[PDB]
Amino acid sequence: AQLSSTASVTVDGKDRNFHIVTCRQLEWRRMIDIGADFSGAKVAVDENAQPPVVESVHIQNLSGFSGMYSRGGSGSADMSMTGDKFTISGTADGYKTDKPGEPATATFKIVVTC
Amino acid sequence: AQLSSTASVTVDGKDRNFHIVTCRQLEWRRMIDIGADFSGAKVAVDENAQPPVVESVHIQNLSGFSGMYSRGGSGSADMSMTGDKFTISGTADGYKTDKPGEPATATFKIVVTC
Ligand code: NA
Repeated sequence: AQLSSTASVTVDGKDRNFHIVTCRQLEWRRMIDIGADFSGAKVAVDENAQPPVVESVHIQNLSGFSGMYSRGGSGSADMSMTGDKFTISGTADGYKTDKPGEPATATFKIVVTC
Repeated sequence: AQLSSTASVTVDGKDRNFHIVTCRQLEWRRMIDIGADFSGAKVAVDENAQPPVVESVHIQNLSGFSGMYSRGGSGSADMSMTGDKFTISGTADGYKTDKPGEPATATFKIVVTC
């Protein structure tokens, strides 16, 4: 997540590294897409808020977890910048791939450089 | 959604009826929680958009399916309002709980009144 267009995503202590990262500016949000639709993470950031605010986090089939966070809903997501590097950390409700019929709330940390 | 605080959720043709519905608003965003965390659906709508758009849907252990939709990418959703009644249609990616580990897409219809 130090090299450009790379990311690491940790979910309940399990990591995935990505070389596939695309950031877009869909006003007024910065959209960070890590991985693929099938397996990856999508983060929407409001960069014009001070401090910047995470509007949503969708983790899909990543480290055995899928989860969904929306600002105003259950869970949380906080962000910080280290130079170009975003860190987005929080909790998200969803389900573990092993047990899709049971609820899971996982702690996540996304480190990503566009 | 015939009467207030009710919902019907159909996933790949299999319907569940709910009398447990909670709705919340954070500025532009309307959040609709149907059922329970163990078996239910959570919807985030952006009402600032004209017309309103579905931001995300998290279906949990409902009609034998758990899965996610978020705006962007291959999976999509559409919605309309008729008076107090929301109708939301789309696809979600997740798992049929009969077959854990086998990625599955499902067509959903949510009709809900807060
Ligand atoms: Na999508």
